[PDB]
Amino acid sequence: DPAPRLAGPPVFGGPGNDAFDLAPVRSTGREMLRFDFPGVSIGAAHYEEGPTGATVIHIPAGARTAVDARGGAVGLSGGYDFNHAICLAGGAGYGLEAGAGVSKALLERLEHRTGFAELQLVSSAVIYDFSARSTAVYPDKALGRAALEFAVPGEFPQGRAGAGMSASAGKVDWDRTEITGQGAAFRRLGDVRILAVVVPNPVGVIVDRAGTVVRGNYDAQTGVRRHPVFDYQEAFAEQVPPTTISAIVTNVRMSPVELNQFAKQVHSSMHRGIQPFHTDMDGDTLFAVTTDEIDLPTTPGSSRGRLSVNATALGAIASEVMWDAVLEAGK
Amino acid sequence: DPAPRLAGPPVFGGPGNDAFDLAPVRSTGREMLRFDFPGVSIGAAHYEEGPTGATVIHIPAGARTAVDARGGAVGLSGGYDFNHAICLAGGAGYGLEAGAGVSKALLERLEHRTGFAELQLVSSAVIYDFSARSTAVYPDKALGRAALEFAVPGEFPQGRAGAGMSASAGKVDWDRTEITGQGAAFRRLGDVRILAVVVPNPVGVIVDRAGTVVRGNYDAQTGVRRHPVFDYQEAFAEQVPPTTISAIVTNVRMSPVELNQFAKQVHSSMHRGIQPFHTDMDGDTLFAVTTDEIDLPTTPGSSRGRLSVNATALGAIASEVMWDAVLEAGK
Amino acid sequence: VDPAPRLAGPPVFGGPGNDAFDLAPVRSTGREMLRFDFPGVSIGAAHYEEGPTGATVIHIPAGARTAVDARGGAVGLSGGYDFNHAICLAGGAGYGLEAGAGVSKALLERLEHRTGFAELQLVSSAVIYDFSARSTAVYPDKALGRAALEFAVPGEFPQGRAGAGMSASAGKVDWDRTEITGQGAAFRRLGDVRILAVVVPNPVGVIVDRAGTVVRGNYDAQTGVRRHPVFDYQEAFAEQVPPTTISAIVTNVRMSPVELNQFAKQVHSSMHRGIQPFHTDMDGDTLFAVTTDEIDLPTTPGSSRGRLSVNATALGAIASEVMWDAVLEAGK
Amino acid sequence: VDPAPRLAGPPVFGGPGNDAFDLAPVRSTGREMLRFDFPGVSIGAAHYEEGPTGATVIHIPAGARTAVDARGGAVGLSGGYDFNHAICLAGGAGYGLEAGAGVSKALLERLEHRTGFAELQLVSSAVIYDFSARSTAVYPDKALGRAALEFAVPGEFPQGRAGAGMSASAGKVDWDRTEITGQGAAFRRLGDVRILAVVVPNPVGVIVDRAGTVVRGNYDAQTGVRRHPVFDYQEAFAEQVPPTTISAIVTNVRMSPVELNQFAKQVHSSMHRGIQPFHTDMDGDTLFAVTTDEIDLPTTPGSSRGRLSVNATALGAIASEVMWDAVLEAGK
Repeated sequence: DPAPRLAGPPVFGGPGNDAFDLAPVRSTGREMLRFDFPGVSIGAAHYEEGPTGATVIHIPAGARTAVDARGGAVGLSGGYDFNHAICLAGGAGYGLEAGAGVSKALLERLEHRTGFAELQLVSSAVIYDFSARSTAVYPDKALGRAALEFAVPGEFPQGRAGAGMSASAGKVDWDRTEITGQGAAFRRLGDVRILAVVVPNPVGVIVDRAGTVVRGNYDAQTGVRRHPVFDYQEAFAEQVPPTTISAIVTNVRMSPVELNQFAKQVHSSMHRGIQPFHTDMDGDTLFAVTTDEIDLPTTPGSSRGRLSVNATALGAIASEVMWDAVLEAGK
Repeated sequence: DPAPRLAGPPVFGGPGNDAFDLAPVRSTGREMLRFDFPGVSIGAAHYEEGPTGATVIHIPAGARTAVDARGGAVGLSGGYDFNHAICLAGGAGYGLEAGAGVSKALLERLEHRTGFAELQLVSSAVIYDFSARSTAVYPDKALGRAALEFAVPGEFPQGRAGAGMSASAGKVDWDRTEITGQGAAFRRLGDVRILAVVVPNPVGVIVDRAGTVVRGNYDAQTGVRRHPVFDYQEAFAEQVPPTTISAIVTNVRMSPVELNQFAKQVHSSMHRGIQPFHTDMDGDTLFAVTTDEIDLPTTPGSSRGRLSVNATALGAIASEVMWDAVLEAGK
Repeated sequence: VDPAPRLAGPPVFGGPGNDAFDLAPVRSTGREMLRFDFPGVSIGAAHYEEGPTGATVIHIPAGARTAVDARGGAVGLSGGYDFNHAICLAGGAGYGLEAGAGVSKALLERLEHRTGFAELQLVSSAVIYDFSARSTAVYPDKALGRAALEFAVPGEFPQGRAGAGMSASAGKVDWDRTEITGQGAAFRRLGDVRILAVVVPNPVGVIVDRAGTVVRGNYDAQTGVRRHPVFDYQEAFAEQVPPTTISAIVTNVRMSPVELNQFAKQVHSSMHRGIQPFHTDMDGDTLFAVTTDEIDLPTTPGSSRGRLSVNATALGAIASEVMWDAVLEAGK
Repeated sequence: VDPAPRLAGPPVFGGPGNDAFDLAPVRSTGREMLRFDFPGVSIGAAHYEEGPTGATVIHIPAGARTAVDARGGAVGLSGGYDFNHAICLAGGAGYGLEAGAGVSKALLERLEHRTGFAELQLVSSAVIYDFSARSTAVYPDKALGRAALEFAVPGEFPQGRAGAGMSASAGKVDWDRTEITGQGAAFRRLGDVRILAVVVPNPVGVIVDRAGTVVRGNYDAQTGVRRHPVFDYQEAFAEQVPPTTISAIVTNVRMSPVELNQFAKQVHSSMHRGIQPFHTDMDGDTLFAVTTDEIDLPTTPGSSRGRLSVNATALGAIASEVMWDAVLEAGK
């Protein structure tokens, strides 16, 4: 399948933010996805000195959100039920600082108004990306501000860009871990729009629709990637005894209850493309965001079935958009 | 692939429990799985008049449990963190009564002692199985008692047995829904034992490791099963605008936190074999149970990797046992 | 005058079970009947004298949106649905969840055994452990839940030793100081806003009045008075470490699922005023907040008494007082 | 004598922001210093006079197991980790979560920028909305969190208008009746058992003493007294419907994750005694329960004061009293 991108051995010892004169770089990745979703903008910035970065989804009007912080090792700030931005970043818990840069910028744009109903709400989540490089540089307040300032409608930089700079997969053993990236995908169906954004830094591996392992757990001794379960099961036989952060953004009106269950459904669906997933070693966090523009019909019928047009249906479609995004990240 | 088992059109109008002289039947299914797991017994009973039934996992010593009630339409009783039995049943919420039959029987065996530390704890979960038949008979207290009385070590009746009598899959449209069953699978690795039991009554369909839809959403007009997303996406393009209950039982000691995250991981993994899953229309509930007999090593290394022997590893292995069980249920 | 003691006495933790008796449900009348005006809500309470133990059922045939706040560490809950035709509160620990099955079956029969989704009859049940307060193993069974439903009437509630409250008790630092409580209810109408509180306090803690006086539980027969448990706990630590309550709040005010859920949490927390300690590992405290969705609040929350005075929080504060009154009726 | 009023005054909801000022952190001293003996725990409090607003940091360099009970409807939380090297409490609403980033960065520097898993420095942060209580938009920023950490010392806590409590306020039925609170702490030692409570009450509700008297918040300048909010709420309903608190409890007693989580819930609920209403939709109430894992309780829970007297519930009841004392210090 694809050529290996082995991350290589941990190097710990390296310089931190203050050691450098750090210039934000607008991330372009390997290619740009273009899409049509008015009211949603995306910016991505990185420090070459990491390499590490942040990716910001800006919805200036604000949008209702559900968070499904399903992993065992989550790094989350805010996790609000209504957001003006979502900030995804490297740097482990230190990278939550990037969201502060976004928040301050939005406060300035609001002319420092502070009424309850005009608080600018930014939710942030992070990946641990320090094993995939040899510095301690992290996404700081300045980098989050830059990613917001770089945000534009209808573009997403695929691959090694923003939060995906140093994302990696397949962590049974660090000698077999491979660099991933970030990914996005978009579908429009009638008036319905669905955007998926993902930064897969899994303990598990990326798996395609045929069941092929396409990124992570690559053994240079064999030239082949293995599903982790094969390693795990042999490890048990031998010895006993002897994070992915993501967002799904849509324009379909969903109640708080529908939106929450939609988040759970889409998030669980990602165990198709990332295996294992939702593990104690992962901090998997999905944000489900709706711009509340399009009604679903009051009854769920169509020529395709009596129960074919509802939030579960939307969840199933969004799950496919998200798998496409995961595969873009691993490409 | 497999021959269709279409459930056929809803028939509502039918007789309930009191209309019959109801005799419990010991369920044998299509075949018996045999396995070696001392301290775990399984019983299954049904009423032919439904057809509907209950399946009971009895662990007389009691075992630590985590519950992951992830679906939007859950029918759960007890949901305790320590159980002497798990009762899975048809009959929608009415079938929770079967667990009372189990509980009373266990109280009688305890000679009606009622100290806090000898309370007999039964957690129960249910599927809605009324659309797959033409009666209102449900698993009652007598049926739960019978399933417990029928419990034996090391046997599980596959297929149309116990709670699986009238389980069905693929509910975009009732004309395409197919009867499933219940299923189990077992693996032993070194001293580690993992038993998976499942009663798939999903809105979604059963999918095999190649990605083939093997049960549910069968169209008699074409002779072919479809993944629901194909129906959903065309329904949206047209109109906008114009439950699985399961248990994983193991003998590996896990702390409450490990056991809870293990439950979440294994449950999410089932979105590989059941698609969609964890939907608002489903009451998906997984019980993760440990008999707390075997330690994992204090450090997680083996020849297969530095991070290869831990609870996440066990979760990945258990996820495969569960997929095997789902495929047995759909066979 | 301090209330007279109602010590439960020393627990044996067992005795004869249900089938040792020819169990006839008794309609519970308690010590007094509360009467109130809330069409669409009926309450029935039944007991077995042979326990003594019982069940109390709230029946809302329209069905009503519900939030559950299962806050305690030792909860016994069935269903816990976000929409219910009945709530069943019972003794008998986990065994007493069976009473709810009796309610469910009876409701299925009233529905002529129809089983379409819209027709499924939804009963949520919660239990207290009441076996220390008596010397039998009798529990609320399917027949007792059915009886409690059949006895249900609008506008009445039997206070005291009635239904689920038959063998409820408080103050469990030591069983020698535990006292029988009861069940309790209170009701307020503000114009057409209606709030009903029902409670079955079986706390590890004690019942406390609005002055901060301990009024039920932790009665020391050697002193003739009730102290707050914390006095015992702090003395215990100095010595040895040297150097359930089930409840419902029912209202007719429309609240969204989000509002109703937070209203449940607020009202439930408020009960740590009248029950102390509360929400402990030893307790299975469960509150059901139910709205019959009859009355909207104004779109904006202002009044002469303030800019933020008419909203679900406000309703929660009022409901919290109704619930404290119900707790005090249970302890009376 | 009833306490003198400390009305916050009418809110403008905006003003100059951080960069309009040359902001120098000030070490907060408050009205009084609490002194106590708990090695391994340091507290620092810093403010900007230009807000006025501040941050209070609890630093536990060993790291400590933590349970978070984010019970309010309007929570502002970062991290919420089950193991923490620091807890940062701040004003500035969601913007003030930035102070925790300053703590985290400073701790990374102390660790010589090591980034192995075992070395990750974990800071959980929570905030109050304190913008109604002043006419600026200044918030606790990265520099202020750093300063609060640098000012942290063992065995001291500045009571009153200090750190996160600079512009905390209570009683928000109407802003004309809202009063400045402060932050508060209390400490108890029972032998070698140690319990520290820290609280920053910014409630929608009011502070209530052990007699049931409202002592801070909802002061009506037309009457000269404070009433419980429920009086306003019930009058508001009759008229118009005609027919955050952030806190930490730190102990040295070993509790398992399950015990510690239920202990957090218990102690948090107990605060509805001293803050009423509490846990409302309008509030972002968040409690951190932290154990330094130094002392085991006995294996069995007996003492002369009862068979169930020495356990995590008992500790929770004692800790609940320490926390009420801290709330009253904040309101004093």
